[PDB]
Amino acid sequence: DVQALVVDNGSGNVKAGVAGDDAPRSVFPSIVGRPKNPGIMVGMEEKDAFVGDEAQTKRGILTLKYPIEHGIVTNWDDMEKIWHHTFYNELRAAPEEHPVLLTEAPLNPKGNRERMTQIMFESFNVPAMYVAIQAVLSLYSSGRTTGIVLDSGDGVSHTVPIYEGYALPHAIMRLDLAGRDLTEYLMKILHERGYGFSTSAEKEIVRDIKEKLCYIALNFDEEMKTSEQSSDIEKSYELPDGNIITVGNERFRCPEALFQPSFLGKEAAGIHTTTFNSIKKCDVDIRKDLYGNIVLSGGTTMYEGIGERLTRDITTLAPSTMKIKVVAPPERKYSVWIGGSILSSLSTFQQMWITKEEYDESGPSIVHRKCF
Amino acid sequence: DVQALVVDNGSGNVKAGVAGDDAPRSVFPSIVGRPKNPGIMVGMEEKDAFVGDEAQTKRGILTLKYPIEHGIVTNWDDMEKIWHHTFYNELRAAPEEHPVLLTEAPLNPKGNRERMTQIMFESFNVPAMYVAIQAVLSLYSSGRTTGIVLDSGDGVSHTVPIYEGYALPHAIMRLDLAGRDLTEYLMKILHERGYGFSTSAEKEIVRDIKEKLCYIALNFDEEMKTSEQSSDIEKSYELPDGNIITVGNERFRCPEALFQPSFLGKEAAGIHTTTFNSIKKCDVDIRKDLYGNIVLSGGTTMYEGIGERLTRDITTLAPSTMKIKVVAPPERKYSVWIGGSILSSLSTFQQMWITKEEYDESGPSIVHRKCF
Amino acid sequence: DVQALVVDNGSGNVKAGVAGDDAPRSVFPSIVGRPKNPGIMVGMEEKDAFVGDEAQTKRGILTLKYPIEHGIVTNWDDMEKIWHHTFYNELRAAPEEHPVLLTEAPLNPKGNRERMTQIMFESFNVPAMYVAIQAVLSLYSSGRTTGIVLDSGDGVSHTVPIYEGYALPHAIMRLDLAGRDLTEYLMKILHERGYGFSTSAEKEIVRDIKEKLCYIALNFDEEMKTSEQSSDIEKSYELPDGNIITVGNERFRCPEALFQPSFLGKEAAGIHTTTFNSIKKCDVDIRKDLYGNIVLSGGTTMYEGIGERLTRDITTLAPSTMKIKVVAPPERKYSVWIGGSILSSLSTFQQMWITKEEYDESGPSIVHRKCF
Amino acid sequence: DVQALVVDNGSGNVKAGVAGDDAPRSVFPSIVGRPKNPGIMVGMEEKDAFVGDEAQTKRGILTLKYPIEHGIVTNWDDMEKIWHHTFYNELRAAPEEHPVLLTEAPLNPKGNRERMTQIMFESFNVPAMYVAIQAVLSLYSSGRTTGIVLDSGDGVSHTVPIYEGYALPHAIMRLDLAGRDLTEYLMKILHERGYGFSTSAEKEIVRDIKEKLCYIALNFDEEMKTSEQSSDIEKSYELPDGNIITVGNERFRCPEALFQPSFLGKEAAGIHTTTFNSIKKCDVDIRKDLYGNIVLSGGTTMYEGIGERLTRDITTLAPSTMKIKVVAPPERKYSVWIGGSILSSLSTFQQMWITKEEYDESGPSIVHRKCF
Amino acid sequence: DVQALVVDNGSGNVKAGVAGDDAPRSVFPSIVGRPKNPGIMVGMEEKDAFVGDEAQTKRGILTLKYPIEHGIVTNWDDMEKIWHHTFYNELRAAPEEHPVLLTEAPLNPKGNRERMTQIMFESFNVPAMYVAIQAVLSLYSSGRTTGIVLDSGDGVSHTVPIYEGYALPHAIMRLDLAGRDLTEYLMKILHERGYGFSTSAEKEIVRDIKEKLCYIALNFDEEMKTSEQSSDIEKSYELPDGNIITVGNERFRCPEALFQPSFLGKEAAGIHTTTFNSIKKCDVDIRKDLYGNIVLSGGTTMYEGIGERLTRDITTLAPSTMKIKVVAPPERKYSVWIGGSILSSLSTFQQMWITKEEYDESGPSIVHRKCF
Ligand SMILES: C/C1=C\[C@H](C)C[C@H](C)OC(=O)C[C@H](c2ccc(O)cc2)NC(=O)[C@@H](Cc2c(Br)[nH]c3ccccc23)N(C)C(=O)[C@H](C)NC(=O)[C@@H](C)C1
Ligand SMILES: Nc1ncnc2c1ncn2[C@@H]1O[C@H](COP(=O)(O)OP(=O)(O)O)[C@@H](O)[C@H]1O
Ligand SMILES: Nc1ncnc2c1ncn2[C@@H]1O[C@H](COP(=O)(O)OP(=O)(O)O)[C@@H](O)[C@H]1O
Ligand SMILES: Nc1ncnc2c1ncn2[C@@H]1O[C@H](COP(=O)(O)OP(=O)(O)O)[C@@H](O)[C@H]1O
Ligand SMILES: Nc1ncnc2c1ncn2[C@@H]1O[C@H](COP(=O)(O)OP(=O)(O)O)[C@@H](O)[C@H]1O
Ligand SMILES: Nc1ncnc2c1ncn2[C@@H]1O[C@H](COP(=O)(O)OP(=O)(O)O)[C@@H](O)[C@H]1O
Ligand SMILES: [Mg+2]
Ligand SMILES: [Mg+2]
Ligand SMILES: [Mg+2]
Ligand SMILES: [Mg+2]
Ligand SMILES: [Mg+2]
Repeated sequence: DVQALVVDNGSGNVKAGVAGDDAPRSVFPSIVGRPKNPGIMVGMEEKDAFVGDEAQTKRGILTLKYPIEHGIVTNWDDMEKIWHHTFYNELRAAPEEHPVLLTEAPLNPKGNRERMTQIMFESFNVPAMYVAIQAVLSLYSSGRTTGIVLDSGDGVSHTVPIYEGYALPHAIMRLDLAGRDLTEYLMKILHERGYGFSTSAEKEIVRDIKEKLCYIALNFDEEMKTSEQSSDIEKSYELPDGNIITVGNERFRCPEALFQPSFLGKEAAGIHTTTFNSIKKCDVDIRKDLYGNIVLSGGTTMYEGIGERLTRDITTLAPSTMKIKVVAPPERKYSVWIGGSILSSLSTFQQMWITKEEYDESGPSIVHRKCF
Repeated sequence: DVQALVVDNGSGNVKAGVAGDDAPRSVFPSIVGRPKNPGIMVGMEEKDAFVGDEAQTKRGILTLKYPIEHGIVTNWDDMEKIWHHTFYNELRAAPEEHPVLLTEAPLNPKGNRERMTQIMFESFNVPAMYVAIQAVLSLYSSGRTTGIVLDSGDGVSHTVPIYEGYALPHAIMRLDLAGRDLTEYLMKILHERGYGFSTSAEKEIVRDIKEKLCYIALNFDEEMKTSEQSSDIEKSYELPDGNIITVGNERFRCPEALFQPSFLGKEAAGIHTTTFNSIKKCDVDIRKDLYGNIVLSGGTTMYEGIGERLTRDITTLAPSTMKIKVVAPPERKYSVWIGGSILSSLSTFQQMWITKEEYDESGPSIVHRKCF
Repeated sequence: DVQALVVDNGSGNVKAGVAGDDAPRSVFPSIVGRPKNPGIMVGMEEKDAFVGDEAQTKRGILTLKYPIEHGIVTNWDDMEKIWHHTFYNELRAAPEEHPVLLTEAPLNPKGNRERMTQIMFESFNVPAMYVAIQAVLSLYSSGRTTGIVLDSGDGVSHTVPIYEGYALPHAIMRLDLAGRDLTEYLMKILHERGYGFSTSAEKEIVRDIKEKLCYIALNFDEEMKTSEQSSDIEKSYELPDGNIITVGNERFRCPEALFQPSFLGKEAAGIHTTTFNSIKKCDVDIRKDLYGNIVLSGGTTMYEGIGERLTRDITTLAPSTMKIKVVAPPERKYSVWIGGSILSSLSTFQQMWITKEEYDESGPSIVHRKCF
Repeated sequence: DVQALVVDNGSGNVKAGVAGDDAPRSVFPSIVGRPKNPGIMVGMEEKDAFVGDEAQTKRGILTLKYPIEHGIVTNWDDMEKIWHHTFYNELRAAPEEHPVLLTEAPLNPKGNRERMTQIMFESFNVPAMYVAIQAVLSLYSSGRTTGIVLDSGDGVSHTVPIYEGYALPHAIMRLDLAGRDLTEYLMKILHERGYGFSTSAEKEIVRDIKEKLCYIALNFDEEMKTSEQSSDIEKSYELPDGNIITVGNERFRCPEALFQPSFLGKEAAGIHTTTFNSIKKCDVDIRKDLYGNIVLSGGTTMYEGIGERLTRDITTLAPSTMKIKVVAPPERKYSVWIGGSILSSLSTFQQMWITKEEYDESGPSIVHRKCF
Repeated sequence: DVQALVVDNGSGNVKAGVAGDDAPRSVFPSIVGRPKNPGIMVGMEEKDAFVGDEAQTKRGILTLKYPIEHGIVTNWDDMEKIWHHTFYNELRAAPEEHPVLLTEAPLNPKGNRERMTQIMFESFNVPAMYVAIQAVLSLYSSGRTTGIVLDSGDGVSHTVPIYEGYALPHAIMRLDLAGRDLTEYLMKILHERGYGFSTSAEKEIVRDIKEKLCYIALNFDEEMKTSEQSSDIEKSYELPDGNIITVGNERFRCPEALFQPSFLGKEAAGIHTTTFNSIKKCDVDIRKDLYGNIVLSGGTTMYEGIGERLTRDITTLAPSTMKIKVVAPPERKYSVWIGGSILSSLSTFQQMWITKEEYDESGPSIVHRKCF
């Protein structure tokens, strides 16, 4: 039949493509930029707002804003611009002719889903629609039916355990601590070396510093003493204007906040304790199979050395006779989109779409009893 | 001739096979499981209910229920599922071509037999049928014609005396105290060490703890005083998730309730007093031969040290010049099935089958005239 | 003789006072708080831990922890702080010159009693001591000698039937589901309207929302269909910082989990089914008098409309000719303490105390011989 | 006793004195002037550099430079001259006999504070030393233990919330926009009337014009229309050589950049939004007491009409039931020095000084361990 | 439609022409001359004032005055004479039939623009008018949309950065040091060789000496030693009356005041430091494109060797990995006029003219609304 469009709306990036492929076609940041200075050259291309990668190339004269925060849309006018840009400029496919599969985080407010369905049916005029959960799609991509998925992107961290294809909804955990908080913490602790970043366009520089120079230590208190002894911890970075900076402790002190959220001033547990508590809220007869298939998903799980640290911590938390195995596949930054592409092409799935007739009959509230 | 199918329906397990063998082919628990969570992975096998060993393998997501309680069927819709599973999946033999031999406990209501015969003739379309008493089949298996059989399984304890092939029906006794009450009592007294079991799937763990660590003391008070002296009474057990527990007095305090039913809050005599009272309701000229052949059968008689305790107690109750002998054969957990297999293959038994013609002529009430 | 001190140690609150009064003098929460930030103003009070009502007043800079969970002490060092605070700051009475009466839930582990007795004799140097069951003190307060008490506080729900002063210990039931689970369930389902509570200090706000806006419906399904029709179900609440929230279905969906524990993901029966099963494990001659004196006790029974719902459900379960009567007295939140005050002042009770001489002679194990 | 010396080093002025007084003795500008012309009269007193008030009296033949910019020292050789002038010419007290208390802004680089400690111990040979935060001293002076202090001087604007004596370090915010930027902006917008200021001495003249004629409007957009109607907005000013200038809109357009930083071309939020965002990063249970005590401190908060404007803006941002109270006391240009004088005289403080022995033992890095 | 008249009013010269050409038609000095002696020959022409090139031919009997100084008009009666001469004698085109495009320096007083618009609408009766910035027209002429323009003529030096067609107004810098100051400095230092010029007509001779014999050194301190070693530096010049003078160091000491304004007794930075500071006030993401398109404009940039010196100095100031490229076009003395001619002929520009109707409606203050 006709192929579907798979759109993964994250807090940081937008992953989009066509169902049946092995990778998404379009990946661009979810930002909307507006000029802060006046234009004076007659004959230029005057535009009110810039979207996506165009806002990244000319961020020097723009103010940057994210419409999504912690998985929740906070500005629907900019979200609609981003979706228009995705449909007509990046994929170049009419949404009136394809069914659209969307994603969302668990334990979200219901108005988010309802507004999403309403916009998709009344603004873009799609034939069919569906909203899935991101970690479930990650497990679809993994190829298994039993495991606990740890998903961490830019806004939300969450764990979802599943056994033999059955959901354990009372065991779902959610943590509002992700890559954006780590970028802000790094920007804050860079002030100790004498480096100041304040604006929106310098936050994009700090994020690249983080993605290029940060790693996870196997034991924090020992690295805090081994690095203080020599200078082989220090690395250099060249700014867009030719200046050079050097970073030391900040390379591993920044992602340590995933395991000790009190560096940020948050009364919350790390990701290892959250995964352990999510496993312990399941029945005693299924914990043995969850300990062996801990699955990593998202961009924030791509630090160097995260699997060994997680294995060591959960091994310390768990009994001595269990076998803990964390699986960190390559290309796990796109596993949600890959799982959604796999799901939307099954022959048994073609009866779960929300169609235009059911929407005209019942309104936007049907998403609560058809998509879960 | 055409061989028969022998089906021993217990409260706890099903024993099935073909007449002429020395052991039953299929032994599985008599449970029906139903999922309590929603299934979310598209492409899975969506079953409504699980039966037998499959319900035991995935009990972590299921609610377990027994259709038989105290030898009486309390849910016929699930009993029909269990019988279908027994005929078509375990034995893989058409019941339309073999006569079926069923079992039952003595002193049961008549509606049980009538519903059983009606289902066997109208749902499975058997050619012939028969319902026997379990303790009599146990003596068929023993190879003797004189003795008193003490049968104890999961729901019912009963004694039946027989003298040279003749029934003594006024001396049959029945006790509603068996392995399931002992499992519940162990689960109740485990709270003293700080262990809490509540669900249907944890009861199956408590039952295995009981079958692996419990034993019968020769003298209860001296054992209670001796165990308090040292720690050589304590054993260890590993839970399905790697945790370790330790049990002490509970090892012999749990099956002591077979002899002192007041631990459970019941006004009833132990099994030794019941066997004695059953012997004493016989004629004075027969008691000498019953004292010398006391036969044990069933799963609840498999405790270590039960024969010596029973011999000691009955010797104390009986006159000094009688010779008490308890016989506990190995494989006494299948002696009912073995005796039924023996009975269904005798050449003189082939005229006692209830035929389809007699059923169509008189209805399901013929079970009271052709069986006893 | 000298008066006694009555201390009711619950999971949520401490009730303390002197024997002979009609109400306890000190009621404060059972919490220990520790600062999570550094103190910088020189000249301030440097306290390491805050107990009781002082931890509630400054919960903004503290992490709150409960030392008791499900009626079982999990941190004895904090329990010792709470008892010190109770004896020296609230009542201001020397425990060296008063006998102390403590309480406990039924079916607890034995170490919980032994450690309590050891602390009371070795740390506070009391002359005498006693440990009683709470649901029995509730009936002492009721003034009767026959009835079944349903006690429900913050940690444990339990029922105890008693007939003319005689215990029926084989019919005691226990359910690990109380007000704290309902607070957590309300906090979980508030996410649907867009409200996020995560820390220990926000849990204390959710608990107050529950105690101010929740009620029990007579029929759940008709209420779910009726509330969806209009907006007269919605109520407003003002947060400590001036924000306003509004709640709908959550008002009666939260306490419905007392009757349908599957909302929480638990395989267990409601309180009505548990009371019925507790009455049915008694003798047929005593059930008629238990159906007529169902007594309510505890904080979780203070919901508006619980007596009528319980009467309706137990009427549906019981035979048609029985007269079911639920008695819900005012001031039933202090009935355990009132019953203890009554018991400790009887002249016949003055020989049941555990004295210092017996403890020095036999150790902490005497609590299993002199108490029950 | 031996009293301490309290030295408040700002970007604009030096405040110095002796601990125990109610006002600082010496207040002079933090400038170092050098002659730009040759000296020709034989017999004059030749000097290489002029410091403090002498550089202001003869600024006609000098080039003026500030060694401190945005709270960070950019030229240590001139900082040493200023400290020598402060110790030997203004206070006339040997630093070898008194302990010295210094100040600093929050979120500064560490090398700044380390150089301060090193110079104070190796150049001036002090017995003891300490470095505090300015906004905390302002609250010491205010006499409270709860509030948020908005400090604004010549280089840095910062807010620090404090509750019941406890620091909330994750909610500290820093803004690089203060009086010097306002002086430069007024100098830039005076070109519209035809007045041109370029040099350092003319910059001092412009700063004096700003301190004498500028004020804050309650509503900017209405003030821009009311002033365009008449000429009652215009004031006159006499230059050092007898010329007369007149200023209009610039009286309230210049300090409006504190609330709209885009007049300067900065992507940053005003002081009202910064105070609000600093309050909102605290816990919900603490905000009510911070709204009620907002403390102003520094020279840049001395504009007429700042309290009413700040109250109106924060009222607009906050919920309608909160009570916002801004407190702006007289002498708030010296409140940092007064708070430091109070702190350095407490008896409980005499164990927090960094001593010469600890410095010889550990080096300059002990300031990160003993100070915060 | 009708073509426009482009008039570039500099401090030194007037550039005029018609829109659509590649070079201006009329270039004459902006001078007004009045006779200082009596005319005695009867029959001569009795003029009261001479304008333009005629005042240059007979400067021997005239006093010469400039009406414009540092970009500001200081005598409007002579300005009207110069404009009348430009319109009726040089171009010979009626201003009543053509729209007029004027130019101005940035950061000028507003009365200048207002008086220009008033005179153009009330004295010459133009249909439309517009006032542009000179440095922006230079970039219009260069053909780019990104760069920083260094414009230096006779009165003012200024730098304007532009990125992708957007203005950066907070980074505009202005320096009151240009060719006229260099002429006065050369006239002053020529006194060392024995040459004395005092009058206006001799200042016009010193300007020609400067334009014919001055050049910029690559390194000043080394030229001051290399030239001291020989006479190859000496050049000769013939005065209007036949005398011969010779110049040495003055050839490169005179234009060295552009890079060291302290030769003139001025507290200001050179042009290289001013350009660097104007680049550093832009955002870090833009500086890379401004370093590579530094554009020169005006007559004071026509010295031999200025591009290499500017490149060397900016390279020394900038980081080592940036690529600095100064572009010095031939015919850069008319690039402002060429850019204005290009601008006034675009089809999109024909709606930005200030027309007679808007002026009659709003007065001369509309120049602040329609021109930026
Ligand atoms: C990091 C960057 C450039 C850098 C200048 C690149 C170079 C290579 O680093 C230095 O030169 C280190 C030096 C420094 C100064 C003192 C010291 O003991 C150690 C280092 N730091 C400085 O000059 C500080 C002073 C400062 C201002 Br004002 N407010 C701040 C707020 C917090 C912290 C410090 C400050 N400074 C000018 C900045 O941060 C500026 C605003 N930052 C940028 O433009 C960003 C976009 C790129
Ligand atoms: N190599 C890397 N190492 C560490 N973090 C990374 C890396 N690459 C991306 N990230 C972080 O991952 C986040 C984006 O992950 P993604 O899963 O695409 O976000 P979302 O799905 O929420 O849009 C960014 O905040 C970025 O900082
Ligand atoms: N080794 C053992 N020791 C003690 N009890 C056992 C043992 N094996 C099984 N049982 C008990 O015997 C019961 C099953 O006995 P069985 O004869 O199968 O009963 P039924 O015929 O009613 O199914 C179970 O309740 C189990 O607890
Ligand atoms: N008015 C009320 N309505 C409903 N629940 C209440 C009310 N008051 C208190 N509760 C609940 O009762 C619990 C405390 O009950 P209580 O029996 O005093 O505690 P404890 O378990 O310590 O004895 C708390 O969890 C609280 O949520
Ligand atoms: N009356 C006033 N009104 C407005 N601003 C003032 C006034 N007096 C001083 N200022 C400004 O305060 C600044 C110095 O304040 P202060 O806080 O003492 O400086 P520092 O940053 O050195 O502590 C100067 O920039 C000055 O412009
Ligand atoms: N070849 C040259 N070399 C150096 N300076 C020159 C040269 N030609 C003209 N100038 C200087 O340029 C100035 C006039 O330049 P111009 O840009 O036309 O002035 P404006 O635009 O201000 O009218 C005069 O002061 C003159 O000294
Ligand atoms: Mg994602
Ligand atoms: Mg059996
Ligand atoms: Mg209680
Ligand atoms: Mg200050
Ligand atoms: Mg010019």
